[PDB]
Amino acid sequence: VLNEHISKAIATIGHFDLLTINDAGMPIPNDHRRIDLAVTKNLPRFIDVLATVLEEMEIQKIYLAEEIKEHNPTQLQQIKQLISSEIEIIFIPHEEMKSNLAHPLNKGNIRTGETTPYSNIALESNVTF
Amino acid sequence: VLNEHISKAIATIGHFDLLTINDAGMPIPNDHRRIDLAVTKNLPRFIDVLATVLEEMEIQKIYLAEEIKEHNPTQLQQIKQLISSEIEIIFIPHEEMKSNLAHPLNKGNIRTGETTPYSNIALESNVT
Repeated sequence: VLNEHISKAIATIGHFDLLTINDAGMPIPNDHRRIDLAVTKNLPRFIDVLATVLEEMEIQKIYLAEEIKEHNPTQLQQIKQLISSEIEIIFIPHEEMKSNLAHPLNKGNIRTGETTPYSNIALESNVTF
Repeated sequence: VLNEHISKAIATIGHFDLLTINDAGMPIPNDHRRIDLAVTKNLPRFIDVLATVLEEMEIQKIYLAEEIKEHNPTQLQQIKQLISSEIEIIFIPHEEMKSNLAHPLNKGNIRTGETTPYSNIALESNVT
C-alpha cells in the first residue's frame, strides 16, 4: 500500500476493528472514514484493492452481502481465491453491509471504481500487537 | 470522473487555475490540495488518470518536465496522443514542476501509483 490515508487507517487498527472496501455506487458517509480511490468506471477494480489491502492486514473475518451469491458469483469466487481457508466468511443482508459503514469500530471506508453489483466487503481485524 | 475530491476541485476551477497529476514518488505537500489515488505499484496508471481528467476539463496548456523527453520518451508520446493539437505543451525543469505543487492557483495535486520517471503533469485551465 502506497495510499497514505489507508496506511493511516491500518495504523489505527486493532482487534475487532473494521475496514471496508466498496464499489462505486455504495453510499459511503461523508466523514473522516471516507477514502475515495475511484478514478473512473472499473478503475481501480474492487478485487485489486482488496488484494492490496490483505497484504497489509491480519484479518479474522470478512463480511459480504448475501446477495453476492446470486448477483455476482464471479466476484464471490475471486474473493474466496484470495483469502485463506483460515478466514471465516459471514454473509449478511446488503442493507446490513450499508449500516456497517457507520459501525463504531469502522476505521475506514474505501471507495473503488468497481461497477459490478455487491462488490463490497468488510474486513475484521485480528489482534495486531 | 467518479472521484469526489477531483470533482470538487474541478468545480472550483477557473481560468488560469492549475490541477496536477503525479507519479507515486512526487513529493506532494500534505495539505487540502492533496488527492491520493495511489493503490499500489502502477495502480492506477498516470496515463489513465490523465485521460479521465481531460474528459472533464477545458485545458489551455500543460506543463511537463524537460527531463521527460530523454528519461521517459514513452510517456511523452502517450501524453501527446491524448491531448489535442490546440493545446500547448510547455517544458520546464522537473525542479519547477515540484515548485508548482504549491502554486497559488493550484487547485489540486493528484497522486497516482505510477512508477515510471517524470510522469507528472500540470494542467492549466481555460475559461470555465
